[PDB]
Amino acid sequence: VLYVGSKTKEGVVHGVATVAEKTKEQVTNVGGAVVTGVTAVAQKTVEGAGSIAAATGFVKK
Amino acid sequence: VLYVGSKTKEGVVHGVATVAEKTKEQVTNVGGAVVTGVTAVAQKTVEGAGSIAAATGFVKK
Amino acid sequence: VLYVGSKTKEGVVHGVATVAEKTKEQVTNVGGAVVTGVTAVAQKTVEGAGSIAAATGFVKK
Amino acid sequence: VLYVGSKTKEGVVHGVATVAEKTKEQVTNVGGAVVTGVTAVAQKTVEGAGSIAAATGFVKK
Amino acid sequence: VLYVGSKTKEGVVHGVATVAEKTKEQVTNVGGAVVTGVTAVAQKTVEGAGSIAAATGFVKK
Amino acid sequence: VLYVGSKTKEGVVHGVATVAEKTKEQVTNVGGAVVTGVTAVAQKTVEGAGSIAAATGFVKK
Ligand SMILES: CNc1ccc(-c2nc3ccc(O)cc3s2)cc1
Ligand SMILES: CNc1ccc(-c2nc3ccc(O)cc3s2)cc1
Repeated sequence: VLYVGSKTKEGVVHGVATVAEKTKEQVTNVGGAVVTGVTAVAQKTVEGAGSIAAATGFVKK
Repeated sequence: VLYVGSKTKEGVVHGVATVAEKTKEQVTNVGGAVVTGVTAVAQKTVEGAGSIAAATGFVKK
Repeated sequence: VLYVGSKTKEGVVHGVATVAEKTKEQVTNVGGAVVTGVTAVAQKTVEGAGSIAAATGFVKK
Repeated sequence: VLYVGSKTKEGVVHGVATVAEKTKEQVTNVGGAVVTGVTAVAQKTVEGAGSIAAATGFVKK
Repeated sequence: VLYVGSKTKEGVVHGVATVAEKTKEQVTNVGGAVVTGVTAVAQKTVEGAGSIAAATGFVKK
Repeated sequence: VLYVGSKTKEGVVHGVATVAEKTKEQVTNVGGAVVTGVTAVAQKTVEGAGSIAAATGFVKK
């Protein structure tokens, strides 16, 4: 009943240096799902299902 | 009943330096889902399902 | 009953330097969904489903 | 007698991403020379003495 | 007599990502020479003495 | 007499990622020479004395 947050950090990314020399990149998706190339990403959920880089499947019923 | 937030951080990205030399990039999607190239992204949800870079599937019923 | 926020940050992006030298970029979508090239994006939801870069599927019923 | 330059590069800087978060910077020079903070600099000399960031001395005769 | 340069590179810097989080920087020079903080610098000399970041001395005669 | 350079590289720096978290930096020079903090530097000399980060001495005569 006296919660005290201070200087806290949650789902935090900082201080990222990145060099990506690539002569070629290619995704050839044929009918499917694909996720590629996530970098320096931060989420924070409450009462929820939190996905960052999901390759979810073809739901059939 | 005396919640105190201070200097808190949640779903936070900061201080990102990025160099991307690429002679070619290509996504050849044929009928499918694709997500590519997410960088320095921040979310924060409450009472919700939070996805960042999802490749969700073809819902069929 | 005495909530106190101060200097808080939520879904925040700051201090991003980005160089992207690319001789060619190409998305050849044929009938599908595609999301590409998200950079320095910030969201904040309450009582809602928050997606950032979703490749959602062809809902059929 | 048939010199051929092509796509050459000399004294060249390119593709530099830089983030500099600093809460304080200070140079307190008292009577002296100082050089600070050179970034992404390019020179090219011919028949000459080329200095980039020199702290040269008090010439006395 | 048939010199052929092609795609050559000389004194070249490229593709540098740098993050510098510093709570304090300070140079307290008292009567002397100082050089600090050179980053991503490129020179090219011909028939000359080339210095990049010299701390040269007090010439006396 | 048929010199052929091609795709050569000389005094070349490339593809450098650097993160420098420092709570304090300080140079307290009292009457002397100092060189500090050289990063990603490239030189190329011909018929000359080439110094990069010299701490040269007090020439007296
Ligand atoms: C399950 N994760 C979760 C996170 C956070 C919470 C709550 N945060 C607050 C803030 C103020 C207030 O008057 C009521 C509430 S309830 C509840 C659940
Ligand atoms: C000692 N380092 C050195 C480097 C280079 C050279 C020369 N480069 C060229 C280019 C063209 C030309 O007609 C004459 C010359 S001489 C000489 C000496």
